[PDB]
Amino acid sequence: KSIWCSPQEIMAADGMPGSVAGVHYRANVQGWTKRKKEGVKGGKAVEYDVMSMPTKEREQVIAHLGLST
DNA sequence: CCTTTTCAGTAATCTG
DNA sequence: CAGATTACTGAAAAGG
Repeated sequence: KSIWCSPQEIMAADGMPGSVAGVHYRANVQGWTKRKKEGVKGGKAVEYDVMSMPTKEREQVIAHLGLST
């Protein structure tokens, strides 16, 4: 299985830069997987695999998301 | 390592 | 249908 989120959801997670572009930073540098969205205008909108973010970061996102078990 | 600004394309949306 | 606009991000650069 896997999960995906929009930069605004991740950038809002602790441990994350805190800026839409900041996310793209680690994204290309770390090589985050990305699901290209479509229903969103511009079509440039793409989510990133939270299951691919640093283990520590995942907890920030999973906790920011409130998923966990 | 992070922050912020500008640039550009298309995508969907709205009307007569 | 036709024309037109707005709206949405992504990308890069520079500096502390």
